[PDB]
Amino acid sequence: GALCVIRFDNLAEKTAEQIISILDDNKKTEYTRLLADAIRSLRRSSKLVAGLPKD
Repeated sequence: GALCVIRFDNLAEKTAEQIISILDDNKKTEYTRLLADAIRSLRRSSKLVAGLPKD
């Protein structure tokens, strides 16, 4: 099924549980889907963490 030539001679798990514990220690648990989407959007480059917004 291909062309041929024939010739003869862990770091994500603990950070995830940290963030889950932070969200469950407070009453902000409906913000989990949005956090997942925002981080998978941060996936693009590493220079987007220093430019996160403020209020």
